[PDB]
Amino acid sequence: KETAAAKFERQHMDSSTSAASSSNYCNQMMKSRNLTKDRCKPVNTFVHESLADVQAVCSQKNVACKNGQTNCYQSYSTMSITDCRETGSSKYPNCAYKTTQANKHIIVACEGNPYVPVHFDASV
Ligand SMILES: Nc1c[nH]c(=O)[nH]c1=O
Repeated sequence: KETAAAKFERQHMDSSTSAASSSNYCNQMMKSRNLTKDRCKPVNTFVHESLADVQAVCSQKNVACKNGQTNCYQSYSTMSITDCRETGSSKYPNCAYKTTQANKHIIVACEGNPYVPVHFDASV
């Protein structure tokens, strides 16, 4: 039964590319990572850094989570990410996404032993 940490990796890690490959990046990735299985997940972010670098964020700048919990952390450096956002025209099961590359600080929630990312909270 997929752990929270594995789920974070599936939903949010893509070290294989350095930045939104193409205009159809999100279309392919949202599907291949099984984020369009039961619905069109409206919004999702992929991080293009090493797993080590992203895991390291859990020991970086402690900030409040959007839900009010205290276990969020913001990266000291900007990281290469891609946001995926469902287009107005998107209709399940043909989930359509706008692919946007950027370089931003990430905020993740971390839990467990080992203390690792289990939720992507925001980019800033
Ligand atoms: N706010 C967010 C929630 N979840 C994501 O994957 N990306 C975001 O930017």
